[PDB]
Amino acid sequence: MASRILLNNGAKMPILGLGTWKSPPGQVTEAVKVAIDVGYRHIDCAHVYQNENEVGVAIQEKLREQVVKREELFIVSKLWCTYHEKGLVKGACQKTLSDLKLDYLDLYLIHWPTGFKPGKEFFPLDESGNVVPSDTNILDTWAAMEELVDEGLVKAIGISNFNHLQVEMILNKPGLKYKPAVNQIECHPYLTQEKLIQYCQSKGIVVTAYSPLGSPDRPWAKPEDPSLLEDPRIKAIAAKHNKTTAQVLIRFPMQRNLVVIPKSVTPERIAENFKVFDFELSSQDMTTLLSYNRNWRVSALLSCTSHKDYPFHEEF
Ligand SMILES: NC(=O)c1ccc[n+]([C@@H]2O[C@H](COP(=O)([O-])OP(=O)(O)OC[C@H]3O[C@@H](n4cnc5c(N)ncnc54)[C@H](OP(=O)(O)O)[C@@H]3O)[C@@H](O)[C@H]2O)c1
Repeated sequence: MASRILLNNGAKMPILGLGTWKSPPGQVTEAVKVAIDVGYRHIDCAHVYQNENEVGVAIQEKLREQVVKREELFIVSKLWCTYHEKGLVKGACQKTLSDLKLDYLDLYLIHWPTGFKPGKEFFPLDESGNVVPSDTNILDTWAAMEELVDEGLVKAIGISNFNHLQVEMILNKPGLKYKPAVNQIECHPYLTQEKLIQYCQSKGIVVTAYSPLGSPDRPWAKPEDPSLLEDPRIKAIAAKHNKTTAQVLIRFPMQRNLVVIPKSVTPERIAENFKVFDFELSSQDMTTLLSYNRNWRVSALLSCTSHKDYPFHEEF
């Protein structure tokens, strides 16, 4: 198991990163410091997580302590939906760079394919509860992202929550300058993503698996929802390998040549989640975990099902 994967920009990306969505501002600085101490070299961030300043403080402390050099870190962030207008993309990136206290990002993603009306509200809604769209499209927003690479603000650009038709639109864009490096998508045993992974990997696009533990802290969880960490079938596979259910869920995508970004703010779990290079799931284990697929998404952007660019009407 190589600890990094080669991107189509020539850079290497660590296959394990720390997620930061729902990491409260007062706890994320310690989380990132512990992660870097433990050995994490990849942090997944976003403007919309409202904690990038605190992530920046942690990275800076570790650079000053000389625990790591900047070139050893792989820092990812994402353009929020209210900044898809071509003229707003650079300013949004630079706000992220300022909060993170960085000269550049290793990777900058279009967070969702759906552009929203600009403003301070992250989700500008109509009276029916549906998001108010912006007059934007995927290709124009991509062109603006490419300019960030040209000016050296980011080393790579990619996408998140794009379906294969949306990826294909970018790959076929007239005058394309940079292919997406990464498509970051929800992926775990209940949403195995076989067709989209096959597609992306066939095009040389690296897939990052988000919510690998099933996002048990998501604010909208309902009692009827299935729970990966509580699934006795996955607990049994963990028992067999003398590992935790979380460790099995992290190793699973690694063996599919995916990058994976489990989130924690608990120091003990941050350390536990990194101890996944000392075992291997069997061929049968992988087939078994894949068989648990039930097309179940924790992250379905339900306020946007009538948006022109809603990604999840398509099969994949
Ligand atoms: N591109 C996108 O649209 C998108 C969408 C969703 C997520 N993401 C990214 O992917 C990351 C991961 O997804 P996620 O945050 O939804 O959820 P996740 O990583 O699947 O699960 C996080 C939850 O699991 C708990 N946990 C972590 N390690 C554990 C362990 N070893 N044992 C027991 N519980 C454990 C955490 O608790 P504590 O933190 O309290 O320890 C938290 O409640 C995000 O943080 C974000 O960076 C991106």
